[PDB]
Amino acid sequence: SEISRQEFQRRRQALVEQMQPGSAALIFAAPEVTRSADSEYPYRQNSDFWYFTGFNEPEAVLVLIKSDDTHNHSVLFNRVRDLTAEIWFGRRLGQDAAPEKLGVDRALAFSEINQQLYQLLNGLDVVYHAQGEYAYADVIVNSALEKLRKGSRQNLTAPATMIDWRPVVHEMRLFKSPEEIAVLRRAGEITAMAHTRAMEKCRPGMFEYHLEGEIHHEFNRHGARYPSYNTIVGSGENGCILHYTENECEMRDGDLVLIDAGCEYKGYAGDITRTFPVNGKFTQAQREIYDIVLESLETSLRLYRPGTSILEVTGEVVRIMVSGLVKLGILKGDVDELIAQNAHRPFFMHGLSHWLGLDVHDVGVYGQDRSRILEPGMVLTVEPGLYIAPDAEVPEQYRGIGIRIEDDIVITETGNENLTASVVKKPEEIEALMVAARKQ
Amino acid sequence: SEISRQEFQRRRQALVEQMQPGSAALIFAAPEVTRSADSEYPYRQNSDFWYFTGFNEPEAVLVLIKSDDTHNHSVLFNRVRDLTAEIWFGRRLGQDAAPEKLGVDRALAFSEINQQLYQLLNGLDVVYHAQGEYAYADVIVNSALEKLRKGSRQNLTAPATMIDWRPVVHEMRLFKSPEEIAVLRRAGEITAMAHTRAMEKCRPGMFEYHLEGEIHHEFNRHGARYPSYNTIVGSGENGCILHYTENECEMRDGDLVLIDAGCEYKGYAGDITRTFPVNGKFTQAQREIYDIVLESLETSLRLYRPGTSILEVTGEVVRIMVSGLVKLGILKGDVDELIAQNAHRPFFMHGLSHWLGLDVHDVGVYGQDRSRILEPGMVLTVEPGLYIAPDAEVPEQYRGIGIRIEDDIVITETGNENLTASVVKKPEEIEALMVAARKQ
Amino acid sequence: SEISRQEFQRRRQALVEQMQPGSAALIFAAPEVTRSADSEYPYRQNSDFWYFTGFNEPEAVLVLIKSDDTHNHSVLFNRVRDLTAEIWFGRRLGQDAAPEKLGVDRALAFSEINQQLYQLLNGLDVVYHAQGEYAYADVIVNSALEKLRKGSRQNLTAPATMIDWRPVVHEMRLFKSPEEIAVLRRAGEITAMAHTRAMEKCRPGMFEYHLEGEIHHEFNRHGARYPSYNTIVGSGENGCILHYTENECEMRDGDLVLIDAGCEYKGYAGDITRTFPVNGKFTQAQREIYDIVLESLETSLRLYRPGTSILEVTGEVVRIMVSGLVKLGILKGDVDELIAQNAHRPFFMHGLSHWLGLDVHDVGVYGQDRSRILEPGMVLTVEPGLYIAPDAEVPEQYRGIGIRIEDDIVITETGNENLTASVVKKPEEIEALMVAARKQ
Amino acid sequence: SEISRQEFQRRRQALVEQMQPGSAALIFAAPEVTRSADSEYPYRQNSDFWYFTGFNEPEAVLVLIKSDDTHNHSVLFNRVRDLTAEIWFGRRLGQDAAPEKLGVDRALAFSEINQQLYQLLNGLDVVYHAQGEYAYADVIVNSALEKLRKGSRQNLTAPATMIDWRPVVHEMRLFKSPEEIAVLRRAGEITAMAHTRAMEKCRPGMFEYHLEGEIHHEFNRHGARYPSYNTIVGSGENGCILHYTENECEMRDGDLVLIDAGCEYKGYAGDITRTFPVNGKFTQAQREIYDIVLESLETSLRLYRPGTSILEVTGEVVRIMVSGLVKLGILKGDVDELIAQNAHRPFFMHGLSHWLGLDVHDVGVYGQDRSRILEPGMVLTVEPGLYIAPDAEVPEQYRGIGIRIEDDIVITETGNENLTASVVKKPEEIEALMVAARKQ
Ligand SMILES: CC(C)C[C@H](N)C(=O)O
Ligand SMILES: CC(C)C[C@H](N)C(=O)O
Ligand SMILES: CC(C)C[C@H](N)C(=O)O
Ligand SMILES: CC(C)C[C@H](N)C(=O)O
Ligand SMILES: [Mg+2]
Ligand SMILES: [Mg+2]
Ligand SMILES: [Mg+2]
Ligand SMILES: [Mg+2]
Ligand SMILES: [Zn+2]
Ligand SMILES: [Zn+2]
Ligand SMILES: [Zn+2]
Ligand SMILES: [Zn+2]
Ligand SMILES: [Zn+2]
Ligand SMILES: [Zn+2]
Ligand SMILES: [Zn+2]
Ligand SMILES: [Zn+2]
Ligand SMILES: [Zn+2]
Ligand SMILES: [Zn+2]
Ligand SMILES: [Zn+2]
Ligand SMILES: [Zn+2]
Ligand SMILES: [Zn+2]
Ligand SMILES: [Zn+2]
Ligand SMILES: [Zn+2]
Ligand SMILES: [Zn+2]
Repeated sequence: SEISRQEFQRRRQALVEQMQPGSAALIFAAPEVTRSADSEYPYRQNSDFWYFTGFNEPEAVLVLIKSDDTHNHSVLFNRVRDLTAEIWFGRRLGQDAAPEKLGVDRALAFSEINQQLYQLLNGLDVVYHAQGEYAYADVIVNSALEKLRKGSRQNLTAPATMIDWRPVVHEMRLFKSPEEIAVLRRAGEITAMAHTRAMEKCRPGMFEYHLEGEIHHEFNRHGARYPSYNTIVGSGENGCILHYTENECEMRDGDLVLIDAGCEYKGYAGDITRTFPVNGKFTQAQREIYDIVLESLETSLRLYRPGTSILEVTGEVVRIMVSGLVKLGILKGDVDELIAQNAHRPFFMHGLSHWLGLDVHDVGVYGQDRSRILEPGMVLTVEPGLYIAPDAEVPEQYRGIGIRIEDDIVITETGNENLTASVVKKPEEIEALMVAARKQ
Repeated sequence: SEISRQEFQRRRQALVEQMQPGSAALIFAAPEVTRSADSEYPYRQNSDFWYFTGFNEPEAVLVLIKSDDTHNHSVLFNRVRDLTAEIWFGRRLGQDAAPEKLGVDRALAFSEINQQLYQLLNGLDVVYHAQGEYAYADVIVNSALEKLRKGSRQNLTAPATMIDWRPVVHEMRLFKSPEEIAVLRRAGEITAMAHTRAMEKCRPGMFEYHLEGEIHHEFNRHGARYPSYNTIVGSGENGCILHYTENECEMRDGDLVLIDAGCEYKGYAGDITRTFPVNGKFTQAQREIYDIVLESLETSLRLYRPGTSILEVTGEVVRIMVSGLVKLGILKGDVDELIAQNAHRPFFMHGLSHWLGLDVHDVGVYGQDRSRILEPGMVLTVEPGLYIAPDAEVPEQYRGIGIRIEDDIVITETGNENLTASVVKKPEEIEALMVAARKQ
Repeated sequence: SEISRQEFQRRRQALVEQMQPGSAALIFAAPEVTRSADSEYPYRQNSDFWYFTGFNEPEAVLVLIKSDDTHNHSVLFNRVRDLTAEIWFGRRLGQDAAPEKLGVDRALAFSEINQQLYQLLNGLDVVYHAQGEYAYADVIVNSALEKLRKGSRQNLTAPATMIDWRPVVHEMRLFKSPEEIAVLRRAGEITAMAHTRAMEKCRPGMFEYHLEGEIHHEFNRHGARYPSYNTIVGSGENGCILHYTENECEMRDGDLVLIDAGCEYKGYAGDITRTFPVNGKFTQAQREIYDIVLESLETSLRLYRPGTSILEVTGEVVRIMVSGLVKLGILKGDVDELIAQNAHRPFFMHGLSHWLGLDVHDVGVYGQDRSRILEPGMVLTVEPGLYIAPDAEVPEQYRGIGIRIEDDIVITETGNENLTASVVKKPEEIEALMVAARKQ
Repeated sequence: SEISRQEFQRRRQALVEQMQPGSAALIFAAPEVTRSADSEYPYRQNSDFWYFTGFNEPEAVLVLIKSDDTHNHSVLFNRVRDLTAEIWFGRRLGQDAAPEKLGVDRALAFSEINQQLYQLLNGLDVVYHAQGEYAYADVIVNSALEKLRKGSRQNLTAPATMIDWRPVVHEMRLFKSPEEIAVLRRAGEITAMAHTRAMEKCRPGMFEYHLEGEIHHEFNRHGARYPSYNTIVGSGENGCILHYTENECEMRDGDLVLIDAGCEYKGYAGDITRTFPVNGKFTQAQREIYDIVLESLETSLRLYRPGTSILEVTGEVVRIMVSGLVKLGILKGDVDELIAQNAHRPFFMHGLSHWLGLDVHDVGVYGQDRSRILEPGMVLTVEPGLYIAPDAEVPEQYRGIGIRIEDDIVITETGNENLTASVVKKPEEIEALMVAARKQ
């Protein structure tokens, strides 16, 4: 699955549709990012820039100019072609090929942006710019506007109104098209295959990072070169750290291992968590906590649909959690009082769900306490967890248990589609998978 | 292999030894680095900060204060412990454990650095600071010095002399200790095992990124989680791009594939290039170019020793290259004239060797044209290559061939030790390796 | 004459009237400005900040918040009272007295602006801010908006629309109220008295700066402590430099002296130029050039009225100039051709008129080539000049003559009122004034 | 009196003398400074830049390069000549005339400083730069050093040592040459004449600013166009504010007026305070406080000499003050206890003396509590004062009295020379001066 040329074109037109007439929108590319000295991290394009272009180079700027309700055009600034630079660091699109390749009307050299940008903004009323996103972008934009402000004698006028396009653009990104959903569907399968493989490879005495290695290899073999976030492999007490990425410990028989890992496929994030026994067999104490987290997830998967919210479903999860913890003697008291006191918070201290897309924690307005009414096309995670600290004042057997189980879903007309159910989460199915792998 | 507590202590003392009395050296940690939105790249500590500490957290500053030739102390600024932040993002050393853990005299909270740093610099004559390395560091240091400058009435005085410690520290890093050499020796083995595996896995119809996946998995399984640089897998014409990292093409029977890849093991870079046939059998035209690059490497490995230089060995390589290219009809004319005209430069447009250490292109002064006399303990690469452009005006059979063969060496008392010879480079040995793997 | 409390209130309401509902306007005070080391120049408030407040302190910010068409309020941030700081540097209004003194609803400490400003902007749709005016203001505003942008979990939202208020506010300042006109009327009288005195004091052998001293003393004695711009006293060839402020030369019998000087009275600029003979008697050559400049001025004073423009009146001046210069043999050819070739430009290289108000070169849109149709309440200068370079290829007697004659006017319903005609400009009246003074 | 070409040359050589070999010193000019919109304050050159050049333009940089103990040269960067810019804003030295005019070896265009400065610093070991003095200077210097640091392949090397020259240069400025002393002697006379005139002009019902006007006129008529600091005219309770510059009040019969005012003559500051009765006759209560301040001054003038300090003389002043205040019942108790408790500090809350030169509060190290041993050539003020607050709990008659009497002195071989004694300070002489003037 991929995003078509036509889709990128549709998105640009959808942005232009919302823009005032006599305006320009400026969308800047991500800078290259140093890892150490002269070596740089693998390039990751700005998600919003990528959303409108599918162009994976730095030093680029998309300019969408709306003259009126029927008349608009696009200008790309991008790196010029350079034989020496390209022999050394890799091929560049350049200006000639860009209009056709990316469906823009005009392409200019990024090295001329200071000489040309003010001319494109001259006489407009409004400029859409994400102020503070990148310092290099702010310098370029402020410099253009100052030229215009101070160029009265040259008959130049700056637009007096600057609008942040991020709210508009993030609202667009919040609702996935069919093409985006097909891509996220594949990201979900790829990620699921990685998680299955980790379960099948796990043995006592392997290190946490070994499962990371298996996962990343599986991502790569399906064409997802990079993870969407730094992989989490927390065995034992490390499972109680939500974004544990050290992955440095020997995995011990008797411990659980929590894997939070997701591929990046055509820019889109998969995001799965599976927790399972290092030795392939859950203990009673492990099952007792796992079953609460699993019921929370399964109930949420049943409930999520148009017209509810993350807040409303979270309320049900809290009830399931508080009830289960009371039955185990981890909480003491009346269930409804304990709920009213948020007595679950020492053990479940994060949200049930986040938006998912070009960013793993995706853009889009949640509303107060994530109360926004869900509609079809929204994509989100469902990730209940219980994390009992090594030093929690609870029965000894539950201490140092961290369990999270996470699926990715898209809201549909009648409910939701689960993108990540091809990896098992029922404990008996986990155990069968691991037994079968140990034979073979 | 690892770097000991004692070694980090020795390095600090070696820096202090060279410092003026009545001075302080400020070594700042790398910032965290955004990959996209709220997600960050895997943390990579500043190499120089790491060199003196082995401490892998951001928001940290090592302060070495020399009062006189016998009297000095160390202060660390680092992140305070925070239960919520650590539950979320991971464990922190904190102040209590730091003196013992890292062998410093005193540890303070980074959040108090603006309140405390000027007090440590008050009344000193000299401050060693790497100005321009990081903007956050410059703000902190300039702010401290301004307080002192303007604090005459509070009996404060700023040091008037600021010295860049990078030349001193990079000169130290240029000469590897026995411990560092043992670590780089292991990085070389790990990297070699990855390259062998790539050769054994390569088949026509696999993508360039699949060999990347195999390599990264092999790095990871030996405890080297990350590469030291972005892996290069250039098959066909992509082999003519020196830092080709797109790795996006289907590998075709008949093409060569050039793999430049290195692990990062305890901070230290492995760095190997092997070029080989995708189908396991070199053609005549491929052998003809390969043999020139291989003779260049083998001759350089024989020559490199104390008392020569990269420049001097490069001169021999150029002769080998120009002679081979004339025999193939790629160059025409007198060998010595062609050498004097640098007629090899369209086909070999980079240096034979770079320093290797905590950075893959390591710090340390090369001298003009890399003429510095080599001494024992210097670690460097040997990487001749020939890159014939798809459109070069040469016999058709050589067009679009990129070949590089690279080993990592340490200069010894009598010559050099090759750290990467455990992966094959003789063409018949490459072919036997790939045949054996294809059976199975 | 002064500006009333009620007037400042009317201006604020007039700004609020034009603002969108659910918006705030931020108007920042001028910074203190170093002259050398720890000494600062006399404080000059930002003209726009002054326009809305009449408040003459630094570290202050006026915030006008419009909730809707009937509901708005004002918040001032200003310096807190401080006995030690005030004993040392002077009295401060503080917070208690400010509401009553300046007619604002609320006053807060400037030292708390970062803790309070984001709370005032929370949930608004629009912020009016003069971006780039002052760096300290930009830091404060950007910092407030980032808090809001990133404060989703604390139920904070930034206004997405930022509008430059300078066009709106400068359009207001372009039209003077009756109160402003009475103040500028007094500034014109004060400035005129200074110019008369300079003419009466001038003798050969006095320095250019001596007339500056006389002028500044006269400004001061009527309560205008500072000039509105740096005083120009160009005798001889120095009269050909438009903003000659060195004022360092001995004034020589036989030379003319050009004085461009204006007081600052209650913030408003007077702006007069008178050129006259150092020895009290114009030569023939001096009269010949002077009469052209004087006819230009007198004709412009007759012409300026509602419905014409600076451009249209300039056209008449150019004709008068080109004709006069042709009669003297300074220009050669057909008058209408010479006009079409702008042949006057080597001798008259500036505009006839600029807006006048809180700035000597006042704010307000001119239109292309100063073609804006004049309306009642506009205040402007009328300043024709002829400047014949020492090395101009013209008859010897005209070389090194610089003459400018400038009056300040307000456009009325039927024409204009001259604010500066109480100082003489007819040459015979100049000569009589100087003769009478010499007796003284 | 003036500073000779030879003197500026001597100063430069004296700086070069102290510089390390293989070094360059960079001394930058002051920026132009906005007063409001497009109008700028009268230009004031950086004191240190002026000290070495006598050059009064912005956008200039003096570069002194020391190759070794006998070999050095000077390069000036300055504004290029421009007919249009000079016709508009005034004449420029340019490059051709600069070597001869300012005694430098070479002059280059400031517009080429980024292309040329790094070439001048290439291969040096040390750069002397006043870091943080001006932001534009820091940008230029850091930019030059980064080019060198990163220009290894172009055989460029940055100096690794940066030294602040301000301590060295301010130590030089602390000791005035005979030429400087003659200039300050004239500044003292000019300032004295202004103060005498203010006393002679003062009448009840005149405003504080009227005396300011008289003073500034007198400065100007002797060729000192500007004051060295903003003039202080505090009548009544305004005399209790140390840097009262509002000068806005009507001067009332019965009140004292305190005038702190100084000219700037050839860059050098005069600095005098005289306090006197508005009506020409001191009351008993006024005399009682005045006599304490006058004895303090007269005793200090007797005491100041080589080998004492400001601290040591201040101790005597404190004794005189505490004793006088006890006799008046303003302080109660034992004199020596009151001294030990610093009981004078509510009434005398500033230092007796500051260095005087190119800045009114001149550069140079004071030592702890101004304990530095005085040597010949040091120039300083002597300014005791007593300031009794309107609300001080003291006998009613002393409330709201501010008195300061200040002279400027140079330390000589045997004592001091008073530069400002040509204006009267004995009360009977003040009264006679004012009576004589009233007849006017
Ligand atoms: C940043 C958030 C949108 C997601 C995060 N997992 C939370 O629940 O708090
Ligand atoms: C940056 C250099 C030290 C290394 C690079 N491979 C070259 O030879 O040019
Ligand atoms: C800056 C302008 C408004 C005024 C200037 N005197 C000119 O005519 O060019
Ligand atoms: C700034 C100081 C050197 C001078 C000031 N008058 C004081 O005595 O405190
Ligand atoms: Mg346990
Ligand atoms: Mg071929
Ligand atoms: Mg003449
Ligand atoms: Mg009284
Ligand atoms: Zn069009
Ligand atoms: Zn997360
Ligand atoms: Zn997850
Ligand atoms: Zn998630
Ligand atoms: Zn010690
Ligand atoms: Zn490389
Ligand atoms: Zn390599
Ligand atoms: Zn290499
Ligand atoms: Zn209200
Ligand atoms: Zn002007
Ligand atoms: Zn004027
Ligand atoms: Zn004017
Ligand atoms: Zn020389
Ligand atoms: Zn002072
Ligand atoms: Zn003074
Ligand atoms: Zn003083």
